[PDB]
Amino acid sequence: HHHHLPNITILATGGTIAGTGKVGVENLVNAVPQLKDIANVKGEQVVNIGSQDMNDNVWLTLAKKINTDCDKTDGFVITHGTDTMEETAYFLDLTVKCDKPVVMVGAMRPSTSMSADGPFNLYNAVVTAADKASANRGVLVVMNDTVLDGRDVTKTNTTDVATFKSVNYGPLGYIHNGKIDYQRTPARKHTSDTPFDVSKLNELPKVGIVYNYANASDLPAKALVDAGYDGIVSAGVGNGNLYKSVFDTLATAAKTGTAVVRSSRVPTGATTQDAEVDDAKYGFVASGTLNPQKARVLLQLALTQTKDPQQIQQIFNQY
Amino acid sequence: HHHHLPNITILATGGTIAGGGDSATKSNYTTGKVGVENLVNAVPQLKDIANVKGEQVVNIGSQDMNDNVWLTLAKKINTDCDKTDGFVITHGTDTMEETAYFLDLTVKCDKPVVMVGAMRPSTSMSADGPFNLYNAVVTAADKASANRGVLVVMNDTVLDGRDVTKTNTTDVATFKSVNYGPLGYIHNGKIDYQRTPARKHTSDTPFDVSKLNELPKVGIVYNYANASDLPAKALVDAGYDGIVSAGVGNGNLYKSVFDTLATAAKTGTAVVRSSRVPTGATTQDAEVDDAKYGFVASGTLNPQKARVLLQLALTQTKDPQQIQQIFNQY
Amino acid sequence: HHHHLPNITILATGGTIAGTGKVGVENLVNAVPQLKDIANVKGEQVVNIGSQDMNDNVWLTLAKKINTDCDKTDGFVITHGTDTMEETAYFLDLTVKCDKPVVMVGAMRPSTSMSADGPFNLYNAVVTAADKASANRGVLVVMNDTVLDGRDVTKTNTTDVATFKSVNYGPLGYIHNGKIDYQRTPARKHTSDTPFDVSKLNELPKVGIVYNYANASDLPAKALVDAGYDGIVSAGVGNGNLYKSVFDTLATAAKTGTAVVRSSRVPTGATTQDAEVDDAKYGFVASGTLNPQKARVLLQLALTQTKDPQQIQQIFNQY
Amino acid sequence: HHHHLPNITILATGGTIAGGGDSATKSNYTTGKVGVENLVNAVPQLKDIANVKGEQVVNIGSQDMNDNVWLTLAKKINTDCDKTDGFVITHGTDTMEETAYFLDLTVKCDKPVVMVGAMRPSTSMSADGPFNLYNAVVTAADKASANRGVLVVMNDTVLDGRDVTKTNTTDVATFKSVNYGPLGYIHNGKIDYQRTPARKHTSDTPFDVSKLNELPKVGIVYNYANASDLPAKALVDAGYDGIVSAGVGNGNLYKSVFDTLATAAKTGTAVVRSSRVPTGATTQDAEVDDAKYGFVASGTLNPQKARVLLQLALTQTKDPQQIQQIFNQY
Ligand SMILES: N[C@@H](CC(=O)O)C(=O)O
Ligand SMILES: N[C@@H](CC(=O)O)C(=O)O
Ligand SMILES: N[C@@H](CC(=O)O)C(=O)O
Ligand SMILES: N[C@@H](CC(=O)O)C(=O)O
Repeated sequence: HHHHLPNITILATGGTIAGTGKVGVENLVNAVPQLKDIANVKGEQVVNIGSQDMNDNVWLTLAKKINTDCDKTDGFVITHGTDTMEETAYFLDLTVKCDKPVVMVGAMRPSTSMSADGPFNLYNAVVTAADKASANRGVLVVMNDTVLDGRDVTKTNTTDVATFKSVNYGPLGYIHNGKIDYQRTPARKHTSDTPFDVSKLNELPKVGIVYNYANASDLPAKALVDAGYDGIVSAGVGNGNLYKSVFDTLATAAKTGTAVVRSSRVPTGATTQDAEVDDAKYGFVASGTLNPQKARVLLQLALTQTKDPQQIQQIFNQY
Repeated sequence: HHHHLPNITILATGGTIAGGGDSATKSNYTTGKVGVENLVNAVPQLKDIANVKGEQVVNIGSQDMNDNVWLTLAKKINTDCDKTDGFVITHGTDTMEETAYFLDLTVKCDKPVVMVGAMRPSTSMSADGPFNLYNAVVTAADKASANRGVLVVMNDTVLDGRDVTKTNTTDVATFKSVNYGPLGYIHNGKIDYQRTPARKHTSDTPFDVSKLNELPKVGIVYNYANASDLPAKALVDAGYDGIVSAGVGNGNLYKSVFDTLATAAKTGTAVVRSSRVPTGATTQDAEVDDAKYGFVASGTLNPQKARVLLQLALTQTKDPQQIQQIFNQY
Repeated sequence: HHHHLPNITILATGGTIAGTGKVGVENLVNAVPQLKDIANVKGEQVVNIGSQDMNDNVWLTLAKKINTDCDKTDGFVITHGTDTMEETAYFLDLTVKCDKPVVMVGAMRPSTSMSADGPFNLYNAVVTAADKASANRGVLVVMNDTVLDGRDVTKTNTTDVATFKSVNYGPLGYIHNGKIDYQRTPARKHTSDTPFDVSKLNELPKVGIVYNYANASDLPAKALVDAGYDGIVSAGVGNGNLYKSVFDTLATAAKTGTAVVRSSRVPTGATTQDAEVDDAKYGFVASGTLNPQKARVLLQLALTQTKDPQQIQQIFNQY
Repeated sequence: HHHHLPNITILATGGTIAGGGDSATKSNYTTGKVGVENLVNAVPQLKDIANVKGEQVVNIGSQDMNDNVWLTLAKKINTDCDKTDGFVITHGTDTMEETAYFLDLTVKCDKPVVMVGAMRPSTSMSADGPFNLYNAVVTAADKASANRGVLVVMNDTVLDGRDVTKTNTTDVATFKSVNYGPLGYIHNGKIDYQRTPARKHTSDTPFDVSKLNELPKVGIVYNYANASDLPAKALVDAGYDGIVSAGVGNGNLYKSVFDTLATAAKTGTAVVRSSRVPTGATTQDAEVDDAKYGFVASGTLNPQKARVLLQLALTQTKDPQQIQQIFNQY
């Protein structure tokens, strides 16, 4: 018998954890020599960008690489910027078909700063990826000693190391002394339980986001309609409500080939049916607890399958 | 000596507080439907605490709030300040945080101005509106409420108009001052105030809307992965005075949005970096060199709040350094 | 065919929802005539008390009554004071063997007050008890349009209608328009998956709680030891830490027949092993995310099975 | 003209900030082990911002904090006020909220007094202590910090000593002012203060500990279902000066605890109702008739904080009406 440690692959994309997006994956790994106590780590550099410039091409690269490399490794850690980690995490949650752990991690302070968070965050992300109990929970985010599901996780504060929270349904488990006590798992369908298959796609449907506020301009929504966008997500006020002129434009869009999802600029809670807006009349879809950027992720993937608003609403009710 | 109650004026604007549906249990309803009289008569205890007069200013959902209603309200409060002891504004919850900050910067009346709404319509089981209205009147009637700026009173809490925001789509407890906390809590019709806002408000600002017929055009663009530049270009093509960016993280911009706004700022469009992230400041001295591009950092002002201050800044100046000073003081 | 509504039993115990503990169950039910749209409701008055005077005898009555009456009804709602609802809920979570919904509800404002919360809270508690998806999730608390598990739920604010929160792991689902979208279920073992069986017990082991703070007196802990308590839970400072003189007394207690659990006065997070206290040396048990009052519930039930600290720690790791 | 840095004195008391373990990754450690010099030298940037002098007052876990250390610290700060520009107190996190409020009521020095600790030991990977100490020194050096009472600086946040509390057992972000919010946030070594505490602190209180050798004996009892009266009776039998009840909900007491404390209050023991509930006030005019029993309602003071004010109240008075007035003003 020989004691064996799991093989973990780090897929590096950039971020302040490498600051954004300057230091290579080898350098990050070598800065945390205690990783050798818990895993055999191999690093690959996918891209080296600020996540404020994350895009559809990188999402598709990452999903295809994890799906292709699933059988070569025991788990994955993705180093990423914090700004759009919540978007990438949910894209991968819906398109990764590997049910081995896939864990995303970043840092709110650069590697050079006093009390930098990145080293311990990376250690705990590898702990999570190495834990057999992490499998079959979907794509995870590990930040500030917490395991968060890719669907609900969001950046709640501009600078706090403790910014990442699952604001509607809470975390899956807490990490202490290199161990996780998992008390929850996401009930929405993820990974191999979704129909989304991006293995042959080179691009995704065009989906844009418009913001609502007092005296809102309809010019952004008209610009997306004039460009023939596939979908528009509204960052509505309150329970997904729309300023009158935005409502007029989106009502046109939904009857003229553009899928419309009502989400909310409000940071917690669902955008529901059965409140002030008759979604069925207008052909709109209610986003539930998906915030605008997350609702975009699912609307792009829905539009790979269907343009029918009723079928899109059912997708928004299952994933 | 005889006890006299304060005179409180209710300026009604609509909202779910004035909403109705056909069932106490079904969620479906129409906002901004019931008049101010019906609201007042649903709270018979109000006569214990004030002499209430109701005026219907408009009756709309606050999803359709607009600059004209803002100007009407500021001018009415500043005109009528000497006729009453305090004001309550019944309003929708969806943009209450915007109206409250606009009034906090433009009201010159030293008397309490309190905004209130309801997350459940007037027809619903356990409707929140009646007690919210009672507590708003308590707050407007309390002499300790004066000189604290425009207030929002929701769920037994007195919140400053600058920091207060709607945090949850459905919860009666939605309104929170997420960066600096509430000013006071209300129990049994009494307030223990432990805080007051330090940023300049009301008669300490230079903003005077008494003779304005309209406000500068300021739009908001969202940032996210693969963000389109088409919204930003549409506001620039229309000659907008200002654009507020709902940035990712600490006010960061997707590169194609950054490019459009950098070009606009060079032509004289005012550009404020705010954040889609619901708490925390958009700072200077992070990843964007504001001075180089002619941008302004919003600090703790979220995108819709930063729009309010940017519109008022543009009544005074187009210079980015002067607008940043405004964003550091109000 | 005939459309049939579920049979729901309301077991009334008191509370402000009946204000505390003055109005009878019939009166509460008749104040919400819309209950007839969703259930056939029958009410029984178990006791009529302020939950600040909740006690072991009422817990045992309730567990035996639900276990006995399980086959007569489709679901249970328990009307209760808010002050110790979190304790009763977790006791029932560990001792109820009915896997039909068991839902606890209260009110923060009395029935007579402006904008009283009780009516809609009771409506939503019956919605929850009538929903087939509520089964097999353990004992639930329904407050402020939210379904909360009995283990994690706690009262977070002295007066707020929104006081009840599952502060470590979040809620199970949100209620809108008489429907629940459940996204979570508790992983700790509950109800028919626990060994605790109170069917023949007339009393529970004596377990008391001591508080830690600067310059803490050891007199409370000595008083419980001198009375021969079966167990003591410490409301420790920080990560379950003990003031020196309290530590001295509890170290004695644990070697002299008294089970000692370290919990925390801190409102969120676990009291862990492997920090400053060598639990194994002293024979102490770490409470994890169980706050002092919840740790008391599980320590009483553990002491029905075992007095061995290692077996008590395993119970604290599974339930 | 030449730039001069402020003189800041670090009074070290121990804590996890001074803790050590034998591994950077294992959780096991010992508190209050490393001396103040080693802490200062772990933050080489401190010379950019202050002239730092360290004094080791004690080296203990704050789980073993006590009245003697409180009196030492208050007397030392009040004696040494003219020798320095500001103070930082390195301390354990577990009872930092208690020490901070005691100093907030007894320090008469008008200069900044800032408390700081660390949730991870000095030996741990990504230890929080170094940047926390840097930010504490920033806060103590900032002239805008003065006259705000005793402060706690943790996780880039400036918190008032009255409202601040430890909310989480393990998280670096644990310290929050859960009722009224923080005073300011720290970014790039700068603070934007937007709040100051209204309750009277420091030179505005009557509490003078300059000649005290000890403090009144005040104990804390917990309430829960089937609560034993044995803890309350043990403090009464020992002749305690005061007892604080960690009540259920809005300061309610299990009947047998209520009975013991009602009898004690009649003999002259001071009794404060607080709450085990982590946010919100323990109010008057709820289910307990305080006036009838001779009890005092703690308001937003949690049990350990209410103990601090009760000990100091008992240095001035034993009258329950005067103690309630103290609980309404400080
Ligand atoms: N802008 C950086 C921020 C971070 O990683 O903390 C990024 O998202 O790449
Ligand atoms: N849409 C409504 C929502 C509410 O008031 O709660 C409004 O803002 O007018
Ligand atoms: N003291 C009451 C409080 C409430 O129910 O809100 C009780 O627990 O019975
Ligand atoms: N027990 C330690 C915990 C810490 O400082 O974080 C102390 O309070 O001294």
